[PDB]
Amino acid sequence: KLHKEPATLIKAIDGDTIKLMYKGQPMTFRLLLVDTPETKHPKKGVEKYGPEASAFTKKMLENAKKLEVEFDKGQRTDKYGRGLAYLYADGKMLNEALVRQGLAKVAYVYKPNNTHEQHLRKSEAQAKKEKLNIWS
Repeated sequence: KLHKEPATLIKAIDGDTIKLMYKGQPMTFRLLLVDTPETKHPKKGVEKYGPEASAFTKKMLENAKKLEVEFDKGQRTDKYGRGLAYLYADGKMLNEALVRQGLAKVAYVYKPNNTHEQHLRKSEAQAKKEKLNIWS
């Protein structure tokens, strides 16, 4: 089964890409199953809710007592060398929190890295129903 391991924040780059110390080395992590709006985007600069998502992630991680990374059952890195993972702050999944707040949408899903897909789509369906942020 999936398992959580400890990590240490280095810097949040934006809503869904975070630099962490993992196993003694700085690594960039990309959150599994979610896409936050871009703040860096080549074509457009900041997408709507980009800055909001980015500060949500930054605040949640910076104020955490403990951070943990959870790899899924498929590829653990993407072609850019980023770790692919679920991030937890004090036991709360960042990926879900963003979706639940309408600050991210559920990604394109690549089996078999899709263990928590059902749960996040249920939180996305609730954020839409509530018309939050991106769903506003």
